[PDB]
Amino acid sequence: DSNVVEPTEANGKKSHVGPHLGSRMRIYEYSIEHNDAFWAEIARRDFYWKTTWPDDQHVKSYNFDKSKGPIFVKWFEGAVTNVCYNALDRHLPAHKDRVCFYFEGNDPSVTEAVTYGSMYTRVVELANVLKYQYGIAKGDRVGLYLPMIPFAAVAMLACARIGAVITVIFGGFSAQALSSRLKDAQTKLLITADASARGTKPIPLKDVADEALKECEEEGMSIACLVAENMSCKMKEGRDTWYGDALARLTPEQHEECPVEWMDAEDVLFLLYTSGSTGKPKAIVHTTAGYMVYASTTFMYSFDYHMDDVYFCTADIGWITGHSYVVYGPMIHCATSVLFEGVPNYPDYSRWWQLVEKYKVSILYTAPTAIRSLMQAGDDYVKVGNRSTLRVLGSVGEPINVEAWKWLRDVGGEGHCDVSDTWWQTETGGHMITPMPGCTPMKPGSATLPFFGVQPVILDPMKLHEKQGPAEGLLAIRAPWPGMARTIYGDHARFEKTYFGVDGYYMTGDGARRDSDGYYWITGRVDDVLNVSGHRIGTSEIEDAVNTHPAVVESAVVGFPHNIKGEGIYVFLTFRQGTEVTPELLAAVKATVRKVIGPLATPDVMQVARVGLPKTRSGKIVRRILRKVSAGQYTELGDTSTLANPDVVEDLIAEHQRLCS
Ligand SMILES: Nc1ncnc2c1ncn2[C@@H]1O[C@H](COP(=O)(O)O)[C@@H](O)[C@H]1O
Ligand SMILES: [Cl-]
Repeated sequence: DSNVVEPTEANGKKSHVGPHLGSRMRIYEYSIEHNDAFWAEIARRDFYWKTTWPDDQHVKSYNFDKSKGPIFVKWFEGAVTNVCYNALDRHLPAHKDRVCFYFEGNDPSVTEAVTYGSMYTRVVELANVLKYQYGIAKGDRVGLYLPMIPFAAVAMLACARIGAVITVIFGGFSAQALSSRLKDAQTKLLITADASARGTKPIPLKDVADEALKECEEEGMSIACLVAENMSCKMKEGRDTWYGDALARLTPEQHEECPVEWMDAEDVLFLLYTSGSTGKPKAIVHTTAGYMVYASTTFMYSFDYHMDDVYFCTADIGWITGHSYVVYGPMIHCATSVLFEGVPNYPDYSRWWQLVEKYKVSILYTAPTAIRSLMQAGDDYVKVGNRSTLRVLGSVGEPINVEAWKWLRDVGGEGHCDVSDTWWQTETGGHMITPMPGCTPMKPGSATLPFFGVQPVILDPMKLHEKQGPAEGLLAIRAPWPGMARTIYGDHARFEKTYFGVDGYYMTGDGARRDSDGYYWITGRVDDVLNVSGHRIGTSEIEDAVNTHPAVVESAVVGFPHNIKGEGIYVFLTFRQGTEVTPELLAAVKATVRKVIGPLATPDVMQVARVGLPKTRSGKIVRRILRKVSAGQYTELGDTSTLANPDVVEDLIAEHQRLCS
């Protein structure tokens, strides 16, 4: 069609796959019909195994059909490996002088080029601190509450080295949100830093961790804390240790060697707390062999990473993108990457382009919310940067519309880049539907074709049968892939209910359209999870937080279209009778949400429902009406006949118009 953008000739010549779509389709066909042999060949070619699996013809066992028994997936059972060894040791000594991370702080005077050789030293030191000073054993859980600094990667890899299970808590979560994750994961140890900075905003980390640890102790836990020096904290005697002091306890040889814990294929690698449609965030569990292979193989092909490329992903390790596509995937393929602690607008909106030109970045993986913010700020901030080295631009985490896609390619990338809009989720471990540079014609707004080994389908929402050819409906995956999450920590029943409700399929929770070229167009979540600036958050978590303010009776949270964030957070709420409502009181309710969850959950609009929320006669809030009001779609309010209090509708519209929103 006329909306197709051809891959660049240069990227076709460079591609690991080939210069034409036929090259990709040749491998894809093999990856489906010889699925086991394909993954066995990739696994053997691209990774170190202490022990290999016994049969190339049979590297997966699984059940996707609840009627036949428990849902499960296993990949490479019988194999033995280690993620840290594949990310680091095996690249030495050959690549000891290769830069692993070009680190830059929020402050542009803070920089460091960290080689693979230096990463090895840093990781063996920390691994020995964990083993010998903290007694961290295989399978123990370790919480990370860290900024995007080299130590964050060191910490993830040291835990992998000794077979500990990490759970990374995004540094923007509050103390209450951190404490909840440490309690649910039963962490023995929290690794944090003194502090960070984001633009002009100080980011307390250890001071926040102090309140989280106090809450955990009141609950009967005992959690030690190791604190990296990044930027004078109150350190609790016996509980808290500065990393410099822990390092001083090491013997000389503990700076040089640390034994690798050789892991079985299905040993747990990390727990990542993720918001769902109902209830509190649940920990998605990823194991070792399948996830290692999948994250790294998607990194290689979706970005066409070669050794002469320099890579920059703008995502935080607190989310799956930073796990798969900042630390694990890139280092396993010996990438040279940019590691950036700061924000795109500090000191000003040229900052990311200054990084691109300084480090000769050729592959940039970022998010549509960031792109849309750069678009609003003006093209002069981009055009002062030399972007000649860019050849691949990637987008993750939300739909991108045609205007932002075109701006990314033709302004940001000067019209000499391919764009990889990658669709995937925390639960899928790595990319699932994505272009590949040089071989895949792009349609702006489409994720295009499935990754090797991936079989998506479109299910009819009513019959729940597959639809063939051009079709719209529920996006599902009909067969296993190595990167799939294996369970929800402590709740396999919820895992089966949420993702395997239709026998034979992994259900994504997204809607999608497949077109006549087999390209997929993801249309968004079909449940009650919001996508706020790329971050998924459940409406009921925000509602509960709002309801903890003592003046609040009732609240309902819905998403609404937002020209930068994609989806904003809209709060309808009612206060107790006789409350005097001021900008300050609404500010206090907002601050309560930021105390309970964190700034990522800040309401964008708070509308006071003078007469109450629209409810049925059984007392259930009719959220459909609230979604339509918050979006300004007054003609599509829908049925009011089931409301017990139909008189509230007029006020809700009039207020919304007043706020505008
Ligand atoms: N490329 C994309 N296009 C559209 N939506 C996306 C894309 N990538 C991720 N998403 C959305 O983000 C969700 C995954 O969020 P997360 O688990 O944080 O990665 C998906 O279920 C989609 O709703
Ligand atoms: Cl859920």
